[PDB]
Amino acid sequence: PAVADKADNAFMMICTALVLFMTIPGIALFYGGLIRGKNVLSMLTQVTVTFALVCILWVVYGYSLAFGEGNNFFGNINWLMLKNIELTAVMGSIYQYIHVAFQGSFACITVGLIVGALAERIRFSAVLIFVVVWLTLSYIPIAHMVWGGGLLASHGALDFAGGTVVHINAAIAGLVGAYLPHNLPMVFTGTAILYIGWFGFNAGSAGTANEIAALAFVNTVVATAAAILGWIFGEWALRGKPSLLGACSGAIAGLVGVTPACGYIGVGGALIIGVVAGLAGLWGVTMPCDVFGVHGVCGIVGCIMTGIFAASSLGGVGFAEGVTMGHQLLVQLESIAITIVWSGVVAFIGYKLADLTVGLRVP
Amino acid sequence: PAVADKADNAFMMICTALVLFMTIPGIALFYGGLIRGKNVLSMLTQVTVTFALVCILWVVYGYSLAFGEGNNFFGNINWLMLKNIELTAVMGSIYQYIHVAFQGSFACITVGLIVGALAERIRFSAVLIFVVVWLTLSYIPIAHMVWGGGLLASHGALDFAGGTVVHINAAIAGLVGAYLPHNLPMVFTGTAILYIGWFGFNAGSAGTANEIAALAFVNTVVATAAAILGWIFGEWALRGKPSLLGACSGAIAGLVGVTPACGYIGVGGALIIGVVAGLAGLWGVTMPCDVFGVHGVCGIVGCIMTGIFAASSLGGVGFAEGVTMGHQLLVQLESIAITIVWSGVVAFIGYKLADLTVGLRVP
Amino acid sequence: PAVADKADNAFMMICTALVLFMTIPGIALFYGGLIRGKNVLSMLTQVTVTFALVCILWVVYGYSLAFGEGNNFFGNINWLMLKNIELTAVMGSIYQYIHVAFQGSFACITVGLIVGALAERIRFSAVLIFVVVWLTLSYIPIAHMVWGGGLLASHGALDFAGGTVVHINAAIAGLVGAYLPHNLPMVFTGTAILYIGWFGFNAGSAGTANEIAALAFVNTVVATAAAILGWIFGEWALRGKPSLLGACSGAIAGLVGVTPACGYIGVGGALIIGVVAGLAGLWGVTMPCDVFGVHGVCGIVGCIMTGIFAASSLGGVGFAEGVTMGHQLLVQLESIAITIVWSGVVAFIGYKLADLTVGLRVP
Repeated sequence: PAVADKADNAFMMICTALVLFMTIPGIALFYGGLIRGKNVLSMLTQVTVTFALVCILWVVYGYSLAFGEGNNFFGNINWLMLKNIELTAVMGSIYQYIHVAFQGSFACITVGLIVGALAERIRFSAVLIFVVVWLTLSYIPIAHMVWGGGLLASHGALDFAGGTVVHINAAIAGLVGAYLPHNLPMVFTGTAILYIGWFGFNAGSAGTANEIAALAFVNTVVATAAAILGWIFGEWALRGKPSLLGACSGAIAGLVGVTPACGYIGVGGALIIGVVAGLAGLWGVTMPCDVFGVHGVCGIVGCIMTGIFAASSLGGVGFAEGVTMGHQLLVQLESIAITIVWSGVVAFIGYKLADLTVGLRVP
Repeated sequence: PAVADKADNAFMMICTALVLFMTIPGIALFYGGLIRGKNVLSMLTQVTVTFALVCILWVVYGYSLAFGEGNNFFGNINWLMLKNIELTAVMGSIYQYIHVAFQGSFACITVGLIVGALAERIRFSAVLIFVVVWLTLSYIPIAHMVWGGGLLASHGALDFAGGTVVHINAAIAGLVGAYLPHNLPMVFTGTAILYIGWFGFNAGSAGTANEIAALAFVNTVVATAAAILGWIFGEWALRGKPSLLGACSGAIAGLVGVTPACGYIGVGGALIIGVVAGLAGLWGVTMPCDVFGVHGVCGIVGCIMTGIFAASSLGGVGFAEGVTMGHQLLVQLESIAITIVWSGVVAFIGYKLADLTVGLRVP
Repeated sequence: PAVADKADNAFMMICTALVLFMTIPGIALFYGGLIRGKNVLSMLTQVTVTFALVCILWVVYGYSLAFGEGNNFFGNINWLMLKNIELTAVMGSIYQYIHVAFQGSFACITVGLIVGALAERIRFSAVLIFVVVWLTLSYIPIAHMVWGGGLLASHGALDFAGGTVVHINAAIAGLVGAYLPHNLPMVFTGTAILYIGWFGFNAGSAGTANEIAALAFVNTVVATAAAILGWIFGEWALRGKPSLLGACSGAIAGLVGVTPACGYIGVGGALIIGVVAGLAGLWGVTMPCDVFGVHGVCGIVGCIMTGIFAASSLGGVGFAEGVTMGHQLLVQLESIAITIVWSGVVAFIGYKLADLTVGLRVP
């Protein structure tokens, strides 16, 4: 019977603290320097309070519905308040309680990405309602489908750290919301914290301190760097000079782009994904609320590119047995489509429910 | 003969860096955004210099007097400058040098909590004198009594990470001192850093990356979140709206409240402790220098509640053999009382000694 | 055949994230609060973009030329884009991919130290050219000589974490460059981040979570603290009062001074090195661009003092067999001299090449 490895326990608990650091204060500071000064305090309050709400919903029923055994779309309710999970229960090579915390940290950053961007224009009570609906009906089922043995995973979708679950999912929610910089040193500080916490996000997704964690770690350094250069070169070409916001945006583009691919590609693939993601991101914001321009566009680019660069011939870990690059590409596309529609429909429902109960537009 | 486990060494060294992060720059930034602008530089200087002083006193004789074998109140002087501690000496499952650093990091945050709050009104030289007296005669004996096999531990007091040693101890010292916000984004940043470093503080108190570290980790996420919501709801009820300072204060209330309990309670207990701590904290600051309103009140609440929620029937790890909830509650109360009086008497002595030598009131 | 230890993998990946944190955003924030307000954005852009460039040059050929087997001055080109390094290859007790990332993080901070200081006065394109020349012809050969089995290591030079490779190397480059505070809370924040990341820098240099990592960890806490006090006392004596910039400068002086010595000396030696480094640093800045006043002076002091305090009789780990303190001192001096000249000559070449291609002085 499975025994926890202390080295993996240690690594995963530290990785969880790093992911929590991405929201508190990472994302808050990032949006904080971008949005209008008069809306900063309110946004920081919303991100903090909704972060708390997510942590609680996660432990009450979130983890159970996302990672319990159920069907292709959701888990079960046998782990309410983590009941029936023995303190010494092991999941993979770490204590299950660590997996609960690590996974909860991902739900938090996903919600932070949406709330930080929409805080300016949405009523507080309407954001709490939306978070509850969307975490429950979109984040949870998609996490289950992708990482909880659901539909997408059962079809062999490759998404190491959340191009779909986190990025495209939050990007679409923010976009439906939108449809319905005074402090650049602060934006830089938030970007830097997002970057450092992201090593916990990407490398921790291996669930162990092995060679895959090491690969994902190096690929994160490489893709982020390649994207910064890619964005900056494009900015210099289109605008005549680079800018700090451009440099920070490029870093996020590469981080988002490498998210689904990091544990599956070679360093060469990471370099190519980073450059393409940096340029696509720039193209994106050209054609806050760039809660798609970057996260959506780069998330899609990253997910598609994972279906290419995971190939052995291109330095990746290799596709599963009996899977050609063509089949994998098709599965990546179907996963992106399902995520976009699922999140969009649920977000619409969430916003509409808030709008019908308390009103969306801030009074 | 005991052998160090590298996984535990790794976890404990990273946890120590996280605790050091709580002071430098966590607490400094927290008070920095709260106190008057004209006093910020001076306060940051005092926190930095006194942090250095504590690190040195700790290695010179602090660790030895707190953790050496002595009597019920203090250790010994056989570990001056860590003499007689072989580099390869193991304490528990890690190298003793790691335990020296981890424990020293706790002395630093405790002193940071007091200095950051009083810097505005106290003379520099008077704070150095006070720190020396209080670290030596209050922090050290209380650490010894609680974690160094002294009086309180010998009576079975439950205090996982320092409700008494750190929180009530610093709260009372700050209060005796008091008796004798221009930058809210900065307060938020300090709160966020305190939060992230606190995982090292609470989970590292297990001394190993096991299921107790995992439990303390999850309980920290849960209590902090429950307290944020608790404080915010109370604020909305009493004041009509939440505020950023309220959200940050709630987070600290839950973090302080869960400190003594984190490695002993179940997640349900963490949720209850967090809510009660958030509300008590709000009540507290209602009826800087809230270096009691929160740390004192929440520290007492947390310590008392540890005597309840540690029970097996309430999802805790269970009280020691032959100990009823009633007996445990009595021991918690006696530990709180002893800490309050011990710190108060020593703080009085420290402040008076400074006042008689250089004068307390800043010139 | 060598097997990776997961505890060491975990420790080294977290230590690498901590070193990356030193540059992004550590050094950027430090210089950010020091330089003129009108130059902050541009400097943050330069540090971010050059950080990206270093990460890419490192993976493309940097790691191979620095750590591949070659001659006394450089490695080889058999590891271009990390080709021929099996994902499961082990170096020491960790996966080689982790060593690539850890070592790359050191190249980044070294370049960050120079760029952050010179950004104000140097043209963007000229800094990119200089970085490429200097990383390639100075950082790489010196890293190889000291940590890649080259000339200095072959002569028994003691430099645990980079007094020569990082500190004196960057100090001289910045000085040749120079030859050719509006936000003190921000300087403090950057200092604090540099401090916390420095535990990854120093303790991670052991390459494993053992007693040497533990020793280096404690020595870092002690030297930093001793230097803060040393600088502050000197400042109080010369200037009548301490200052925040003085406190922060002292911390960096001790951190730099203990860099080459941390894994070789006893705590007493760390205390002595910290005090001497704090005072020397103060003397230094007395007789930004203090990219020598502190890093150069303290780096030299630290390197010389490592040749003294590594001795068993003074509490150190002991010199290698057949090596007297006299011989060691001579080797330390020769290593310092070689680094100063090598970096100076290459920096001159780098700046001149930029000056002849695009012009150095910002337009």
